Amino acid sequence: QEQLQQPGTELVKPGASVRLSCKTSGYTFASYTLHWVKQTPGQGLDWIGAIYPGNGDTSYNQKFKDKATLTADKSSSTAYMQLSNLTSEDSAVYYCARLDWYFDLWGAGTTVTVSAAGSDIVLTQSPTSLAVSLGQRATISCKASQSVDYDGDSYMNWYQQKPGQPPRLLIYAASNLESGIPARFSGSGSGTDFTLNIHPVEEEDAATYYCQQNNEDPRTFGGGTKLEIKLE
Ligand SMILES: [Cl-]
Ligand SMILES: [Cl-]
Ligand SMILES: [Cl-]
Ligand SMILES: [Cl-]
Ligand code: NA
Ligand code: NA
Repeated sequence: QEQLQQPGTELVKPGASVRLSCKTSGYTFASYTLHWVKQTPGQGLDWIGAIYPGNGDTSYNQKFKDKATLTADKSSSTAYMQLSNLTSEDSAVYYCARLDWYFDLWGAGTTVTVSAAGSDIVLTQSPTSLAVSLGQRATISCKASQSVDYDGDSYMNWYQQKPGQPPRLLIYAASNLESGIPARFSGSGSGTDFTLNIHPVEEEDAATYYCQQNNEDPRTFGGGTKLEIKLE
């Protein structure tokens, strides 16, 4: 099976560098772009950059151009990201992933803990947390600052991250269920306004939900909505 394997944690000092690894297996490493993504509680997910392992070509989010360096080692099928000049602002989980919906695949993420005791499209999710009782409906809005449509298709996806699990694709192009996603999920919307619906909610559905656009570079994500079960 296709896997992207990342170390669990790195505990590091301010001002150091750290090298994160993403060991791939189960597919031809050289032939598919890999992306790196930063997650924090308050900013949700942030696209760092991408590398094509076949030739080593990279693209970076302007905001991470000085912070991140992406490389690839074809001999070990491993991609690497170095974070330089670490500060408290770099404490976060970092994932490697294939982000195009049709190739969706995520690593489990490396927690980097920086420890010293002493015109982009914006996506807004609403609500940012909610508790719903078993059997009831959850409805989550994602609104974009500009249109994410092209040729009648919406370049927006929803991701789910269940507790302790990697993120996964839930719905692609606004309204299509990814393979293996249960029918209780549905997605609607176009243009700037999108909605995820889940009904009837089950215990397995407790997770954080993120929307994402990939109409324009850089790809951007909403800040996340955490859904819990409201215990009766
Ligand atoms: Cl670049
Ligand atoms: Cl809200
Ligand atoms: Cl179902
Ligand atoms: Cl948000
Ligand atoms: Na390989
Ligand atoms: Na609102």
